[PDB]
Amino acid sequence: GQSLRSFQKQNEDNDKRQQILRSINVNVSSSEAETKYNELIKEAFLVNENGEKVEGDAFATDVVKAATEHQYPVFVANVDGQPKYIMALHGAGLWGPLWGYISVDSDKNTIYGADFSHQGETPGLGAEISKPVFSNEFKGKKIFMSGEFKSVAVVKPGKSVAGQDYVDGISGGTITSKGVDEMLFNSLSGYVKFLTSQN
Repeated sequence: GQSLRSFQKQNEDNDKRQQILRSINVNVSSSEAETKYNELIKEAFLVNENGEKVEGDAFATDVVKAATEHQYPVFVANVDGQPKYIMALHGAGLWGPLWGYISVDSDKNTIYGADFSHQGETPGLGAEISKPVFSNEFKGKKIFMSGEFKSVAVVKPGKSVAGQDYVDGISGGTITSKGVDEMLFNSLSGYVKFLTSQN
């Protein structure tokens, strides 16, 4: 029959599929994730720091492993005939690693959706990054300001930054919130040449 490790892997893969799907505003259960993913995600490739496609299975490759080797996975969804570009995030929180996915519209700038995950952040505090009240704020924000890469800031609740898009962080979760801000900037930096590639 199916091996134990195959079943464990399928569960892990479906969890990853769910995360990627949530970044394009699709919320399905584990048992629905493979079909739903295949209905939407039509290209999946690694890019290097120069925005060039490089060999490797984008879905199978560990994001931290890819980033240390200066490789970055791009998943391209076909939503109503138009591409959404989904990028992988990795970083650090208060008590352990953070990761996530963020998608942009066909302009390679405007955020379409986002999903954030963590290993051991605290319920009600840093763990709140995994909730829609946090991630929904990224929708419509831009990574580039008139051509200049800035990423999206995470500010103390109720505050603002002039000249850069921003969202509120988590009350009582400032180190985790900062970790998300840094994760976005550092992770998206790898994708900049792909995002700015232009005919």
